Amino acid sequence: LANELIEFVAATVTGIKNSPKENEQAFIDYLHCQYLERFQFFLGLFVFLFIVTIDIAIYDANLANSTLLIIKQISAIYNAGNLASIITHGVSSVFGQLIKSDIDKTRRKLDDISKQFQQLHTSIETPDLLAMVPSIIKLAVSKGATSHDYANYLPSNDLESMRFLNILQSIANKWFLVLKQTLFLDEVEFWSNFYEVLKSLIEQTQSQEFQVCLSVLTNAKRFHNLTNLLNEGSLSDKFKLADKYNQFLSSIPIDEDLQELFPVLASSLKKFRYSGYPVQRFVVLMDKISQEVMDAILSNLSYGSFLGLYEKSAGMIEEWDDIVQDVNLLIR
Amino acid sequence: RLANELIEFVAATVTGIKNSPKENEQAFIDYLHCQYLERFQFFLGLFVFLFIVTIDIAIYDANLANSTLLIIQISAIYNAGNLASIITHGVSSVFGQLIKSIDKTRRKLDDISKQFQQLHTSIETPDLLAMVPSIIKLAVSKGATSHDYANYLPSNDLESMRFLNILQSIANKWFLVLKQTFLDEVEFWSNFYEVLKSLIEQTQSQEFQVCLSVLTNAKRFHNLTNLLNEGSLSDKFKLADKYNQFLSSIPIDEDLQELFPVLASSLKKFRYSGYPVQRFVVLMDKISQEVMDAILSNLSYGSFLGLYEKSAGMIEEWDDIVQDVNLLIR
Repeated sequence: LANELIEFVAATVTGIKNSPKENEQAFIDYLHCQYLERFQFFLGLFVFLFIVTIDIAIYDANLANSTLLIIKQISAIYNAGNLASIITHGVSSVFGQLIKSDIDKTRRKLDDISKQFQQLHTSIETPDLLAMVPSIIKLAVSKGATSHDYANYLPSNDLESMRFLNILQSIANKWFLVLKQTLFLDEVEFWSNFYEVLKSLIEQTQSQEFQVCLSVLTNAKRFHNLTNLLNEGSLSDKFKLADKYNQFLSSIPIDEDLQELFPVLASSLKKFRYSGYPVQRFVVLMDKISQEVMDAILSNLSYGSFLGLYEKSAGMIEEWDDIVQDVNLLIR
Repeated sequence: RLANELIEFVAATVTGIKNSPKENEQAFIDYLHCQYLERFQFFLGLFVFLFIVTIDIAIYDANLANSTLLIIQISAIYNAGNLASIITHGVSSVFGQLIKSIDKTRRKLDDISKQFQQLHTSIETPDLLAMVPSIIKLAVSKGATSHDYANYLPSNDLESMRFLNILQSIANKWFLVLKQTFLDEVEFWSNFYEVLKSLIEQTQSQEFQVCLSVLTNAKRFHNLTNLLNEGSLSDKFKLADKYNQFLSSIPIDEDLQELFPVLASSLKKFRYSGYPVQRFVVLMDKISQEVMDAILSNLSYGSFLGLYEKSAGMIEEWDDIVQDVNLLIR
């Protein structure tokens, strides 16, 4: 099968099937599958994109500049999240199918699929933190006195190959820039992780890394301005300040109508809180919060006296809707 | 709305032709289905729609006895094991995407493989157990033996009427479906054996042998002799479990001697009076590939050349074992 797939990939690169004018880009996809069937005839899991991609490099460029066709017993994307959701949909369909005809192990498997969905949801929150350890001589220097302090080699620099110094410096600068660029409750946790990474970033800022060594080299002729690294430090300070800004959160609380009112007052205080740069993102968060609060109304919702209590709950819900109106007024 | 559109699409498909029939292959028919979707889109101008047409937001049973579902922005898939395998392949592709560029993400990838594993167990282990007339019968079973005896159950017979009828009907329905229903295969056969033992428990005085006797006691014809024939069939099923119970006694991994022992065990398995008529052959084929894999696991300089020669002698022995397979196949 591997060899056939390779032959098919070769044919796709060399000889894309000449295409009947069917419009119907889904139709074109199926046509692609037909071309693959032709590849099978010629021989007698691989993937594509939409003027089109063939695959089992430039993918980022393609994302920068749409329907993906995965086979093998088929697929159609129309990027994990989609895959996870599709898997979940398939599982849901299987669960619906079970009603007729199927045991406790199968229920265990169904529970496991929901667990997998839950795990996939956690995955959407994404943090990686990078600890930068450049050089063996740098490590020896770290074991020795601080680089602000003389290195205490009687000659502290070797002229022949700083090229490595530059290479280690440029890469670090690039990685830090990318980290800077990259920078719900999950979102807050992720922002916290970002803060911790910045703190790692602040540890990176420090000398032992021999960022001071780098500064001393910057005293050294090559790439001295180092403004983009230095401007990058300023930007990292700004990011830490934003994490300080992101870090503040009014509590949203698991389950008291008075308590709900207190929560609303706290939310109003949060709406009041000092400005930090909000893109629509703050509005989207505001919207998600309102939806969650309705969810809280649902949690609260979760006999004539009972009917009266329900009516009282409805009056509260009206007040909550009014408070949401407050949210809209603040949003203005 | 979306559901209404899906329903309309299904209605048109039920009365909508795939208009032109040229160069018909399954993928082509799926293309035509995509075109039909085009028609649905034109007509409109998460859900799932199997296609036949049905939705989710007897024909299938006939199909199970004797093709594609397009989710809803479509995820057009084309069978729990198959689904799980597809999911596993998707998970592997997602992990493969990773090279793009943490430990949490690896945890998530491990979790997907765990899900594939769980899904495989789900494919392996479906099994369905028991029925109980308990409100009046269970108390009677507690009070008196499965014999008329004291007969410590209401002397009046209402002829069930419906109760007896329902009891018999439920017993008949249960009988019909359960009976009809690699290592995984062995585990499944074991589950089948246990289900047959459940059937034997169903057979007993603890079971409504007494209910059956009562049905007999009055005009009893809701459980046919098929019921008695069903007991014969259950004996046959126990015999099959005896058959389905079968020990390969063959193990994946001195090594050469172990392989010789495995070949001897395979020869012992080849000794056979019962086996799946084509399933045993498929298992034989799967085993031969797994044995090559085991050879790879064993495997995957003059001493090295000697080891290669020893491997070649083994390969000859494996070819001989394959020849022995052919004789048994005759």
